Amino acid sequence: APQQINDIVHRTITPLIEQQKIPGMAVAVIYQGKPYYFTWGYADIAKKQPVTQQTLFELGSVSKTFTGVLGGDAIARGEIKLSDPTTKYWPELTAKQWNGITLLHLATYTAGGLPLQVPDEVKSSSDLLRFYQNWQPAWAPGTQRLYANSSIGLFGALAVKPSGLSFEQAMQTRVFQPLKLNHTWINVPPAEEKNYAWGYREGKAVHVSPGALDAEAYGVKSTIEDMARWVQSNLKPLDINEKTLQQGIQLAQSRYWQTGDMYQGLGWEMLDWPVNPDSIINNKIALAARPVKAITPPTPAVRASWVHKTGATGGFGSYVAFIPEKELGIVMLANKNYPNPARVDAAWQILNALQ
Repeated sequence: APQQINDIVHRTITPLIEQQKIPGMAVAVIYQGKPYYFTWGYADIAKKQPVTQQTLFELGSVSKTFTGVLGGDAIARGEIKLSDPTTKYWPELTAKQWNGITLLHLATYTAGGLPLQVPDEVKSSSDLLRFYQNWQPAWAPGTQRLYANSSIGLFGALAVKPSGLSFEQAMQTRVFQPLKLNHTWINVPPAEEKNYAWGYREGKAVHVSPGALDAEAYGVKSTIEDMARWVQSNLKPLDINEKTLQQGIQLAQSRYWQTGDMYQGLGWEMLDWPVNPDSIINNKIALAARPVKAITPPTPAVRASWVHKTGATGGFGSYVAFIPEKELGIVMLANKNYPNPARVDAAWQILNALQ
């Protein structure tokens, strides 16, 4: 890397690793449309396997950015509309609380208080129907935002219904393959297991457990190289040859709702750039319910934004942020779930220095 990039990254990340006791970390900086990679420590402590540019990390809730873009691509294809009732794609969802709940509400966590987690007891398609049928909203649709796997997860599942494809096949064919993300997986193949980092929770090696709507909400594993490519694709969607994918990326960075200084996209969240970390900061909170104002109609992707998404699984902590107007971005992947504020601080320190 240019020494400036080398220096800010190492001087920021080394102390972070030390203070958070992170076993293994990979970082990519995207600078004027080129990636620079950095790696530290261990993918597998017991087997002494180092983190490399090929190591797979669990993305946790950064997976939702892929779901949002896949949804955008389905909109661009004319397969679904965000204004469509949920019941259009799930006619068995007959309970009257669903009247007025649209795909937009599911995608943006504004359906009226869908829970953070789909319960463990929910496995089958029958169990899932019963869960959503029995759910009672605290609020009218489109009044409050409550971050929820059960919300964008259902959006993901319904968005692919018209295609006839499984969610995984849709994601592979319509997003991973066109973008050449050849080492990004919803299910890690046996051939790739050599590269799959262990996550660490209280010193114990752990991988994410299967769950209902996992693929849609938190199911992606990827390398630092592919995630750099994902950030490039989201920085510069006009470089993408596939027309509906190009439009889908754009739709996912549209601003649909505002709360405080933040705007909700599809998966992606955005603030106006410039911004300081304390406002970006503003999972220690298990549940934060926030009133939202509708942006009517949605503002197309603003180039002067800090666009970002935090992710966690039991054993992993990921962070991605980019600023389109500066052609600048960062991906931080770690095999420990360490505090979100420390991620934003480090990312901002790096990006502010290169900006």
